[PDB]
Amino acid sequence: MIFQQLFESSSSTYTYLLGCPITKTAVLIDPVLETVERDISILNALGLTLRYTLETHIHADHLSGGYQLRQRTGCLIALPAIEQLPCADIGIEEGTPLCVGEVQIHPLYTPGHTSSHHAYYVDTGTHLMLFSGDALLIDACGRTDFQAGNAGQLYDSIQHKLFTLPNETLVYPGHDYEGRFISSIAQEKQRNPRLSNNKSKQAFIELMNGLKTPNPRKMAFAVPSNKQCGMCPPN
Amino acid sequence: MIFQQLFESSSSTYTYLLGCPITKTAVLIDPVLETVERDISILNALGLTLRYTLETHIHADHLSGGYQLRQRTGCLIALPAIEQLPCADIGIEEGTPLCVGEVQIHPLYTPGHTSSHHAYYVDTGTHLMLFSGDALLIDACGRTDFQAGNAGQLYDSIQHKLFTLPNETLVYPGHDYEGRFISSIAQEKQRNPRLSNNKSKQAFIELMNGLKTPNPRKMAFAVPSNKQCGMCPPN
Ligand SMILES: [Fe+3]
Ligand SMILES: [Fe+3]
Repeated sequence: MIFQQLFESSSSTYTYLLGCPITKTAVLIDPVLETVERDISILNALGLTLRYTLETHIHADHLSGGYQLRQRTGCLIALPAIEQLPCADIGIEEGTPLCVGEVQIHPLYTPGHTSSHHAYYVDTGTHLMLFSGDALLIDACGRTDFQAGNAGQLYDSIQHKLFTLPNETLVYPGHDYEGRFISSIAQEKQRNPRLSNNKSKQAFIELMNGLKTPNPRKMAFAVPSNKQCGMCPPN
Repeated sequence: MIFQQLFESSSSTYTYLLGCPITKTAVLIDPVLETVERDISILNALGLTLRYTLETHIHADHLSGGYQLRQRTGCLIALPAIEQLPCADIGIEEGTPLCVGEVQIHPLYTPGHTSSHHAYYVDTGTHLMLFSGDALLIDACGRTDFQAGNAGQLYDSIQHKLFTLPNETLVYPGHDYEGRFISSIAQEKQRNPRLSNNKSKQAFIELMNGLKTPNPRKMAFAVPSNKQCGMCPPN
């Protein structure tokens, strides 16, 4: 399977390109507006046709490239069904794969950063690849102080959906602010400072309430724009 | 491919189990004497026959489990041909793969931690997996203060053989002391404090000469025992 991990420096977002060599089709996971041209150039170099874009959640920190990408390529936009967004073409749910050629992408419902957040995993035959979005991050996790942030729920999602995955599962996060690209489930259970040493839910909730971070400066218009699949506002 | 990453806490070594699901045969990379029982129980639980043990180098910090494993399974011991060790069955060299069923293991000569150090890589179809031994480590690299320690040579080895692999290449290290399990070539180029920022060779050597770390406890008898494939001394 073709695989590329792409970084967007303004928002520190990872976009994941997955491609099927047999059918020459591809899906972009969490594409960013700022790097629409870069993603199209890479797809053209590899001779892949963009068949789906795929969001893990409704981002507050950047605008989704999905609207632009669908204009320029005619791909279908896929994102969580529970959001009931008219502009989306495909509604993702746990239990129903998204098939890009011979690649199967399995959603996992992981709320708590947002209420409709999904992670995705792919079996390569040797590794499970976990695109964990903002649910589990490398040595951290998604912030829970947004409106629909729910730390107790995020803890459940990580414990039940992600830490029940085998030790060698690769963790590909939605963001990183420190130059890290990859982890594994065993590594996060061993040393993630927010979840290691069988930290209890109560201790996790207190830890996550004790974080004080400036909100993403885009938050005002990114969330409504991303509810429109990345379509800019008139303002 | 069956893949497991196994930790041995006393020396902080990673042993890697690779298995062919079709022929039911396996290899262990850097098996440790203290965990021979564990490795054999795991092999049996997976219904695998151990065909080869494979060392990255002559270890100074632990005794290889290769000798005992061969006694107990009848496997063959493979290690770098340049060491010319009579107890070994197979001489490893760059350019000649080690074949375990349908799994192909490719050596890369990467001296500088020792003069015979080899890394190994495997292609899963989606990832290149780099077993880097003590050449490249996560956010560090192997110590260069042993007798055949050669910092300038290690730098060449990492730059020419490892940093030229593709970005998404997985880095499975020989050791880790901070609970990390995995990295990528892109991550290490990006943020490894010893090698990032196009750090110069002279700067890398100055840094390595400034590190002061204690010698591994077992070093006096581990190196001579591993030249006998992990057979203990009488005394
Ligand atoms: Fe987010
Ligand atoms: Fe070593």
